[PDB]
Amino acid sequence: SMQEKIMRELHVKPSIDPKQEIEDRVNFLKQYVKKTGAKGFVLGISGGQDSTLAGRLAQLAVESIREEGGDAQFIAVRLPHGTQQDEDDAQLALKFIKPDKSWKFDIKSTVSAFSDQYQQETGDQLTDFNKGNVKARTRMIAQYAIGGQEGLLVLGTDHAAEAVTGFFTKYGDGGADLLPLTGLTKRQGRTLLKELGAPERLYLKEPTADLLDEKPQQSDETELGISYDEIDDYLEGKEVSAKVSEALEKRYSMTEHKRQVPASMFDDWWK
Amino acid sequence: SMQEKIMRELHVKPSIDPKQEIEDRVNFLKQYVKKTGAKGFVLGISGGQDSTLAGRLAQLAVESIREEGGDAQFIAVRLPHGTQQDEDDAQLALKFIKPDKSWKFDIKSTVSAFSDQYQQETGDQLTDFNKGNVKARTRMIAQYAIGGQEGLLVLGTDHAAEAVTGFFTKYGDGGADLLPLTGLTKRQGRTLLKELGAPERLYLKEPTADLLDEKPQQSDETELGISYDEIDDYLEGKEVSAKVSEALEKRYSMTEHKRQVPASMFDDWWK
Ligand SMILES: Nc1ncnc2c1ncn2[C@@H]1O[C@H](COP(=O)(O)OC(O)C2=CCCN([C@@H]3O[C@H](COP(=O)(O)OP(=O)(O)OC[C@H]4O[C@@H](n5cnc6c(N)ncnc65)[C@H](O)[C@@H]4O)[C@@H](O)[C@H]3O)C2)[C@@H](O)[C@H]1O
Ligand SMILES: Nc1ncnc2c1ncn2[C@@H]1O[C@H](COP(=O)(O)O[C@@H](O)C2=CCCN([C@@H]3O[C@H](COP(=O)(O)OP(=O)(O)OC[C@H]4O[C@@H](n5cnc6c(N)ncnc65)[C@H](O)[C@@H]4O)[C@@H](O)[C@H]3O)C2)[C@@H](O)[C@H]1O
Ligand SMILES: [Mg+2]
Ligand SMILES: [Mg+2]
Ligand SMILES: [Mg+2]
Ligand SMILES: [Mg+2]
Ligand SMILES: [Mg+2]
Repeated sequence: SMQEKIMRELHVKPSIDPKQEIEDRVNFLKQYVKKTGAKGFVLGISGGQDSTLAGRLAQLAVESIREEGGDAQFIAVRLPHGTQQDEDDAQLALKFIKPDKSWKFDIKSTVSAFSDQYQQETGDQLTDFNKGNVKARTRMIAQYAIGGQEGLLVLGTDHAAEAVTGFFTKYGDGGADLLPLTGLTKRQGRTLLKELGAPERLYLKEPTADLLDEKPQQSDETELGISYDEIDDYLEGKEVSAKVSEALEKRYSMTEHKRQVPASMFDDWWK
Repeated sequence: SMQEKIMRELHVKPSIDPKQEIEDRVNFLKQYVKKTGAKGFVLGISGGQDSTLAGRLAQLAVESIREEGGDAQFIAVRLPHGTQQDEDDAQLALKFIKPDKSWKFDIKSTVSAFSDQYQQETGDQLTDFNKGNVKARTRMIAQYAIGGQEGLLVLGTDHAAEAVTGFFTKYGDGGADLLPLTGLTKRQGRTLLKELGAPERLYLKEPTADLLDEKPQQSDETELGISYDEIDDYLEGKEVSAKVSEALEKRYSMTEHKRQVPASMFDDWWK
């Protein structure tokens, strides 16, 4: 079925061993640093589940490298746009991750400069939606600037429950160097956080991209019209209602471009 | 040999028919955009060879779509950082391209806001090299904002002679939706642009990324330490010095991450 195909392509298991998943994903981070001579990692810590998980895995990886006599560091970075309404949760995430370094970059003045220039040049105010994608891409710029200045790789938090819907900004939070969470469903990420001892508030809250000025903290499920339990059931190979398979297979097909390098005439996937 | 592998991976031909390259690449643009249902294309026009070529191909594609009774448009956009020293060549490129629409977005206030915030937040001056990548990524943001507002796809200008060296900013000018120039060597692209009727001032224009404040208009060759005709010889399967081949093969491996989606543990290309 298409469901089986999507599961295979997104690397999803129906059942996991959380300890082994953690080992595999920390080992990946370590191996990628060994092979490339990298100095460590940078990651935006939002106060949401995914960045909490990826941040703790990163911290464990750099600690393990150092325990082996090597050199590595992790910079966690707060990236509010002005006042972030769930700053408290982001601080709690930092308290749990216990990163080597905890930095901050408020993206609002950059986003405002851009938005104001856009109207000055075109006569048009950006739509809230398009401004939201400017925010996500500005966060990419901020992380790549810290990584470039400090000699580090940019982690991304994409996982299977965002990949299937294409629920990320292309060259925004989609723009990263390496991905410790690939293949995990949303529920599976919660299981890994539990194994790691995370505070439950960080995985009980609603997932949100929090990109819109007019609809702040909008839940992903509100935007998508599909819940993470539906997504996860699909991705874990459960026998789900036909409405879920219809919705997800359409979104997956429509967003393939986000999961491929830019298309050329030599590629066949898009035809 | 590794040369054969790279030539194949980058879709390079040893010999081309310039007129049919033009036909094929225009047709790619037509076929792709129609598949997506997008209204057309946006592209940053720097004055340089690659964007002049890709821009003219785009304009031909949209004109062909309209000739067959469809709807399509091309927005060419100037993206200076303040005063661009070779603005005159960019204006000449626009004159040659004859784009449907001609827009401008000056990135300087955005880049200055970012840079000033970086120093405020970190206590660290953003360095010229890292600021240059901020400029390239701000250009990406600008093109995606126009594209999102106007319903267009973002063209990229990557070609084999930049691809092999990774001579583009990751998620800057590398960030695009589709690539009409894939597989062309530098001199092959020049042949297309000449066949399209461009003046020598455009098709023999010295390549530059022009990203640095301390070294404006630096030529690519100054930065790379190798010239485009050596790169082109390698890519086209000619004999080159051990000097050239060792250097290009090492750089190709070191920059594979720029030619792949973000790495996960399920990928092996980095090993
Ligand atoms: N004024 C304009 N007006 C309108 N439009 C335009 C203008 N200017 C440009 N345009 C448009 O843009 C295109 C492109 O123009 P073009 O061809 O002239 O530009 C160019 O030539 C051009 C464009 C931009 C840049 N360049 C060069 O690239 C290098 C960047 O590498 P780099 O400086 O080192 O920076 P990077 O961020 O790309 O890569 C390093 C980062 O990568 C990650 N990393 C590293 N190793 C690694 C790994 N092993 N695994 C995983 N990740 C890893 C880390 O995060 C790390 O920090 C450095 O050498 C630069 O000088 C070139 C044109 O065709 C136009 O369309
Ligand atoms: N406050 C913070 N502090 C610190 N760190 C962070 C913060 N916030 C986030 N972070 C960090 O970021 C990550 C991610 O966080 P996360 O998981 O909560 O965010 C999120 O959930 C999140 C983040 C960003 C976005 N979302 C959603 O994606 C959609 C994007 O619109 P979209 O319309 O899908 O926009 P797009 O540009 O991504 O895609 C459209 C463009 O694609 C092109 N195109 C289209 N068709 C097509 C084709 N067939 N072929 C080729 N190209 C094609 C065209 O150019 C077209 O314009 C839209 O629905 C958005 O709401 C979600 C976190 O984990 C953190 O690491
Ligand atoms: Mg997320
Ligand atoms: Mg979130
Ligand atoms: Mg170029
Ligand atoms: Mg300092
Ligand atoms: Mg140039």
